[PDB]
Amino acid sequence: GHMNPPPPETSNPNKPKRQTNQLQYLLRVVLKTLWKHQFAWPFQQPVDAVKLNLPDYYKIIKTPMDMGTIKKRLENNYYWNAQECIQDFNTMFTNCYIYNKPGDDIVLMAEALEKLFLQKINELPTE
Ligand SMILES: Cc1cc(S(=O)(=O)Nc2ccc3c(c2)CN(C)C(=O)N3)ccc1F
Repeated sequence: GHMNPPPPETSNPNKPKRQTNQLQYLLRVVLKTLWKHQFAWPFQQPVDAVKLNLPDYYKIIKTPMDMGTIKKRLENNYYWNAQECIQDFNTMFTNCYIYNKPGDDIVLMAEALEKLFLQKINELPTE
């Protein structure tokens, strides 16, 4: 039958990780600002291709990422540096633009969240 893939890991004892003021800002300011946006909801958890009737999603998107995963990674101090976390946000946005049709509602939502994201990481503290 239909199935979702296992979600991205939010812990890995053998991964190198650190706490930095930039990673604290990425949770406290960036993630928590985007999370409260009226367009956040499709991005707050891994895509449930079964319940959302998107059977092609994991045929097209092979590096899934979502803000639920990013939130848990930040809370778990999973990252080595801010760049690793920013890369996860960028993967999430890129996947949306690859999978969905330009001008569709999901793309308008991603565009609005990405506009905010780009503003917020411009005020990333110097480490
Ligand atoms: C805004 C919106 C959402 C949904 S849905 O949430 O019910 N299904 C859904 C439909 C498409 C997507 C996603 C969810 C999530 N996602 C990250 C993505 O890239 N595409 C369907 C139509 C639609 F216009």
